[PDB]
Amino acid sequence: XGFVCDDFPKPQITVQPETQSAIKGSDVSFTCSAASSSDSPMTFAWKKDNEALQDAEMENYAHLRAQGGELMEYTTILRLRNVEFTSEGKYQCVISNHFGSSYSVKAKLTIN
Amino acid sequence: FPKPQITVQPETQSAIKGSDVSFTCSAASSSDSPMTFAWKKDNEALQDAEMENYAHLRAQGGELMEYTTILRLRNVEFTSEGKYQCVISNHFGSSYSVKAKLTIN
Ligand SMILES: [Cl-]
Ligand SMILES: [Cl-]
Ligand SMILES: [Cl-]
Ligand SMILES: [Cl-]
Repeated sequence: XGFVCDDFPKPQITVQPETQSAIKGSDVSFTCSAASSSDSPMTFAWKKDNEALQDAEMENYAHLRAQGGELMEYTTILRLRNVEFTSEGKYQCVISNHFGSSYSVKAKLTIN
Repeated sequence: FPKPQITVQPETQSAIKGSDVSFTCSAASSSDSPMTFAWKKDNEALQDAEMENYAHLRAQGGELMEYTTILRLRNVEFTSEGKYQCVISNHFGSSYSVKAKLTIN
């Protein structure tokens, strides 16, 4: 889709999470942004090594009808605090609404 | 946000020889400034590319400019295979889409 028919309701990832390194005990954040032409309930999920992070601390943002236009902008920030060697793995963001789910690139986290 | 912000990325596709193929890319700007839409194949400019460019200025009476560029490829040849990229720009800056691969069978 696009703006011609204002038909991109599925989330469109615009910012990918990035592969990072962190020291044990530090705080780590992963960010993923998306856009949509639909104002529909959104769901933000994060996974580590193909498994859901059920009690993940998140900071989710929705800018609906930005500047009075027809665009929706979203950002989800995964917050990892006091990271352990067990925090190491491939992190992935899943952004979805009832039109579809969009899967981010897998961002590797290395813990030293 | 005067520089264009890509909202829809072109998608990797497969097509049969002799068919028609289209790539689409959308962007938004808070600035109603002259817009340029360009498409490249394997980092090389497509100077005579057939395009359908759309500008929805002050959409719904708001202050947002919305744009879509459609690259049109007709009667694709095996030479049409490669990584396609969209560059959307105004005098504030250029935004580069992801590279979308086209496979020709
Ligand atoms: Cl990140
Ligand atoms: Cl496309
Ligand atoms: Cl290339
Ligand atoms: Cl710059």
